[PDB]
Amino acid sequence: TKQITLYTATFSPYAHRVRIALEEAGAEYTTYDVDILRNMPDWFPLVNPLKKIPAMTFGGPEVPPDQPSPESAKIAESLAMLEFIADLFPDAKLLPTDPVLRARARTFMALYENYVNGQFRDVWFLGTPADPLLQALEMLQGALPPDGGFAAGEWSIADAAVIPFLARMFPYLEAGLGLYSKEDGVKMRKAMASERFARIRQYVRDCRARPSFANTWAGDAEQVEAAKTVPMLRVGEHHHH
Amino acid sequence: TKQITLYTATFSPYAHRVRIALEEAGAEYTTYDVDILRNMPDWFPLVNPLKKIPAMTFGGPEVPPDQPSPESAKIAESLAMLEFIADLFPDAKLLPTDPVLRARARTFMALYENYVNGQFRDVWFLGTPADPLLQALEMLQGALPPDGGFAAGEWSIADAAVIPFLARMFPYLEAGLGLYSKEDGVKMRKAMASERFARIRQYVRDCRARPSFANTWAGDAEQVEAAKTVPMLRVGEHHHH
Ligand SMILES: O=C(c1ccccc1)c1ccc(O)c(O)c1O
Ligand SMILES: O=C(c1ccccc1)c1ccc(O)c(O)c1O
Ligand SMILES: [Ca+2]
Repeated sequence: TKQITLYTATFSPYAHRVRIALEEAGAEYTTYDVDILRNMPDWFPLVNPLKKIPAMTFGGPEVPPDQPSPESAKIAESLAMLEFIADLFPDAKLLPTDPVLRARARTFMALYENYVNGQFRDVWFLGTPADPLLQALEMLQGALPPDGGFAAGEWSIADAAVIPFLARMFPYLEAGLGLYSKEDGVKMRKAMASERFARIRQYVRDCRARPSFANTWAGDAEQVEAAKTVPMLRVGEHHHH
Repeated sequence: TKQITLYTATFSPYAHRVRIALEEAGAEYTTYDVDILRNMPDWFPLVNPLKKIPAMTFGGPEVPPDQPSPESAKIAESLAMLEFIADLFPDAKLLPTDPVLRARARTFMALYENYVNGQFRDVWFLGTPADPLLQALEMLQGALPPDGGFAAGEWSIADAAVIPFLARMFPYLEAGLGLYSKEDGVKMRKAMASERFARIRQYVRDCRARPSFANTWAGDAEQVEAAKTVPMLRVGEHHHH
């Protein structure tokens, strides 16, 4: 029953992870937007000393979000939050019960975090070459069950971990968002439409189809607009190699 | 009844993380060293096609390590492995039971993976400036309970995640091992001996005192020797500004 507050921002795929898990848990919770990149509020370091989004407070007295309680637990780091939601809500089966299937879920999150997320970040925010990101996405795709399903078979927090970023990639490419070259945008677009990535396309579609996504997504159009506010997304700038 | 094989390498802190958890778990297991950085066996991509240490097999018929079975579960990524071992040995209490303390464990691992490991890498492999690593260590020291204890109070896999790296840092610094200058090496040794870092020195002592560390650590001088065999550590080489 203890309260849950998630501090969030529409553009943020990390915050999006946790909204999805909270929907899949059926949790009662409060979200509060934080302009973390343009105008961080002065109280925000009390909920997260690291000054990143998402931030979560857990239990303590019901306060307004801009009036955080010292008595609430402050949880940082979106993957830690997903595991926490799974622990709080075992009835929701947000992880398998079998230890091998659970390791499948954990390995998928690790593969994404360690080899994929850094490429999305560099390609989009630094304009680094696209080929290593497509390699890493082919690798991640190879970890999926071949005949359909989610990362560990049944949906789990592994899929909440990963869909926010894969679901952003297609519309951002179509909107031309990112500091990569024209040449790599075409390459990525043709690639993500090619037979080689059909499996990851089916996985995006399957995850997007769940209420947890539809209820945490502003719409492709609106998410593009939100991304367009990110300072690092310096419009009119591209890098070439 | 299910067999565990860990493919290992003495120099590897990621392999070392999983050895420590297995010792804490009371597990029955086999380790098999792989010269991954210099002469990888060709069967190796059969247990981990990412070609990385550690690798793990679980179950299947008991075969010699160098003849893996296509029937064993192949588990990759050391943090996935730590969670797997905690799932396999719940009577060993490798994580807390309380959800908030579990979240402490998960957050500390994410902080190290997300903000510290990349800095060690930068400083030791590219000899970049030492100061952002010291800040990130102070951040991580800040997450520990100030008056004593491990990351989550009781010992947990979060400690297995982190001590392989911290425990290596001190002897490598004594050895000049790494691409950083003498000057940054001095600054780092002085810093890690100053009162600023008393708490993280305590944590390393407390982790190193447990048998799980003793039984998985070849000795300070031996671990240094193994580290010299790592090409990217480029022994006798140093960068200056
Ligand atoms: O928004 C994105 C993003 C998401 C999908 C594709 C490209 C970029 C993003 C990706 C990594 C990050 O580390 C990060 O902070 C970010 O905002
Ligand atoms: O071995 C080390 C290392 C250990 C202690 C201090 C400095 C570096 C290490 C650190 C990051 C890595 O990504 C990695 O592969 C590594 O081997
Ligand atoms: Ca496969």
